Amino acid sequence: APQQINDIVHRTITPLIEQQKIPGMAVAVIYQGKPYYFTWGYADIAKKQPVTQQTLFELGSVSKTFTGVLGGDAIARGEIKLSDPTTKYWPELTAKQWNGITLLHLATYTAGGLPLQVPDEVKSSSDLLRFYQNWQPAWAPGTQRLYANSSIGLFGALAVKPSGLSFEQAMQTRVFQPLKLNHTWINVPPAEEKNYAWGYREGKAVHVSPGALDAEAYGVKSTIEDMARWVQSNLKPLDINEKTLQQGIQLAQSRYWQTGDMYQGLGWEMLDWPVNPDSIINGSDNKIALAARPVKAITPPTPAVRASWVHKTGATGGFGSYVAFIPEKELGIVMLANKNYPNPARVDAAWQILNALQ
Ligand SMILES: *[B]([O])([O])C1=[C]C([N+](=O)[O-])=[C][C]=[C]1
Repeated sequence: APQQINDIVHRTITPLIEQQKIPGMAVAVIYQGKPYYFTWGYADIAKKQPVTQQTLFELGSVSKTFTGVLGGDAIARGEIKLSDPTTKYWPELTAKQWNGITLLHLATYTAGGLPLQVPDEVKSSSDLLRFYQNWQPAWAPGTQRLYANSSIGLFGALAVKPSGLSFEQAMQTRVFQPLKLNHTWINVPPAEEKNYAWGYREGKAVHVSPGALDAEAYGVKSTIEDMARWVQSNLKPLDINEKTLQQGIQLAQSRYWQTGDMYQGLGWEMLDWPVNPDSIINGSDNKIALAARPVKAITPPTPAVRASWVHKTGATGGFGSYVAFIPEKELGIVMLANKNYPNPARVDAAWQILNALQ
């Protein structure tokens, strides 16, 4: 890697790993379309296994960007419409409160207060239906944004219904394979287990626990190499061969709502570039990223804007991830760690590196 990139990276990530006590980390910088990889520490502290370009990390909510694009591809295929009522895909949703709640509200967290987490008690499809049927909205649809797994999770489950394929099946065949993400999984197979890094929470080795709508909201596991291709694909969608996937990517980066100087896409979140580091950095803290915030609809949605800072944070009990890219500069970064450390720290490091490369 050019000495320039190599220096900016090590000068920034080294103290980060030290301050945050991160056991292992993988970083990919996409500069002028080409990726450069950096690895540090352990994937397994006990067995002294190093982090490599083949190590699998839990992406946590970065998975939502995959769900948004899969949803965007289904729209391009004409299988679903974001303007459709949710009941069109789940007729059993009889509760009257589901009246004017569209797939758009679900995908963008603007349904009216759906909870951040689906209760652990919800284990069956019947449990899920009861949960949603009994849910009492706090606000009218399209008025407030409340980051929620139960919102985008449902959007993912419903978006694949017409296709007759399971969520994992549709993700693999419509997104993973066409993009050559051959080491990206929802369920890591035995053959890949040895590359599955351990997450660390308070010194204990952990992996994400099974849960309702986990695949759809936070279940993807991937390597730094596949994540770099993921970013390349989102930077230059017009270079993707699949027509509907190319369109789906563009739809996920469109701006449907605005809150502060942040815009909500499908999974992805955007800000105008150049961007005030404080705007992102401070907005990341899980005290502002999860809170209730009024939204302004952008009617009609603005098509993917090249001059944007597109990103998404993700975390599970033992992993912390972050992705950010600027289409206009063909610049991007991916940071995967097996320790869930503060979001502001992630955004700060990402900004420093990316700002330095223009
Ligand atoms: B995402 O990482 O913000 C996220 C993830 C989970 N999870 O359990 O993995 C819950 C809420 C948000």
